[PDB]
Amino acid sequence: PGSRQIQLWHFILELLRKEEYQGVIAWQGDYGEFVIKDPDEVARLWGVRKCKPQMNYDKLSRALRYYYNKRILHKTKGKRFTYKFNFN
DNA sequence: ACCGGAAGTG
DNA sequence: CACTTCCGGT
Repeated sequence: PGSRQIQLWHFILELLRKEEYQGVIAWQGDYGEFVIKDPDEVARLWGVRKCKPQMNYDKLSRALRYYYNKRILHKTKGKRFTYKFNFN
């Protein structure tokens, strides 16, 4: 059709614009910054969505680190599980 | 917890 | 490609 596979940063935003996932992941601090409150839950869902049952935060976080070079994401240093989108 | 290299997947 | 898997560092 024109369908690519579901990107992880698509999937993070999908969750982050839904109040029914605030317990798991939410916006915090500055503009574009977010926090994972339940790292193991996020990964489980990202495993469910990609039919990859052995997914976990170690593997998911690697995925996120590959976004640093690509200028989609980066880390907020000091704050745990706190990344921030590159909207500039 | 967080990093990044390296090989593997489809 | 866009991750997944694995794992040796700080």
